[PDB]
Amino acid sequence: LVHVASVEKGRSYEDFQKVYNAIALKLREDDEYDNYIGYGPVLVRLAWHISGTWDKHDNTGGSYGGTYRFKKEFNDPSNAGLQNGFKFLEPIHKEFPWISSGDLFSLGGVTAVQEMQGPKIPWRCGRVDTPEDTTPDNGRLPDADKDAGYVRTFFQRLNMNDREVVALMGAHALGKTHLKNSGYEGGGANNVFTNEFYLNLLNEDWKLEKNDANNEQWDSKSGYMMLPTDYSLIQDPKYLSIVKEYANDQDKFFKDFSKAFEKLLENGITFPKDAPSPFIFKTLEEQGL
Ligand code: HEM
Ligand SMILES: CCN(CC)c1nc(N)c2ccccc2n1
Repeated sequence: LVHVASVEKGRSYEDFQKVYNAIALKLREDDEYDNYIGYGPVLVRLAWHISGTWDKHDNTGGSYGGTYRFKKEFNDPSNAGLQNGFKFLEPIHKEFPWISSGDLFSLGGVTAVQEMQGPKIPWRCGRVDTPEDTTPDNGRLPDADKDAGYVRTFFQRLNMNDREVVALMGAHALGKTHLKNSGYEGGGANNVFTNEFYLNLLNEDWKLEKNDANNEQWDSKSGYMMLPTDYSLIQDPKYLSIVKEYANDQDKFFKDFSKAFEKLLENGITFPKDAPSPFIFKTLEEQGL
């Protein structure tokens, strides 16, 4: 099972930069979503969830096939809330129908991170929509009510190491949890990509308690929250070291996140040797737009 990258016929970097810019402009415009968080964080979560179904043991799942567009995956309970990102991207797809679904979903995440002032994330085209029977079954995305051992083991399936895991979890600087989606509770929210996840972990005073849905989470006096899997990153001694590093080095966190996130979005894809180099898209700000 090989998924070969195939460039959308006749398309080049400028075509994709146009897609990037349409997403970026809509992000800027549709500013009231989720109490003024905007759609950035849900697009990041979407890109992660379309990718996180991958299994290195058989090369099934991952971003390549655009299979989130199919009912079984769209309705995965782990994907609750992500319908909002799909709806956001729908008109973008209508504007640029030549882009594959996996390319759009993954590009949405890249665009969101960069527009939220995160690192540049190189991105490659050529994901190809595959048929409904290639849709992975539900249950491949991780549970939040678990400990460090679970996190470490889970991410081995995505070929992620301890540093990659801690870097990718820093995306939890973004957005918030919603009781109706996940059974987790928290009013704190943010739409600027920073290393604040690590700084909160280390600096807040956390108390484990049951929330209003009877699920355990870690809550601070300030009103912030951590999932059990978030908090595991300071419970485990190896994870803790890396949390400290990223709390103390914004640039290292940005570089490590960029590499891990591109890897996440590329897992399962075979790029021919004559494939284009990864594209680094300019932000709207860099374009004077
Ligand atoms: C152990 C791994 C992870 C677990 C258990 C987990 C769990 C969760 C949960 C329960 C939520 C709240 C969903 C909602 O209630 O709306 C959430 C939100 C989010 N997650 Fe994760 N996550 C994990 C890893 C990641 C990764 C690797 C990324 C991306 C690199 C990511 C990005 C996000 C973002 C940006 C949000 C906020 C979305 C919003 O505000 O709508 N997560 N995650
Ligand atoms: C770093 C604190 N925030 C954002 C204010 C936060 N913390 C989290 N632990 C978190 C977990 C899942 C989704 C969003 C999240 N956001």
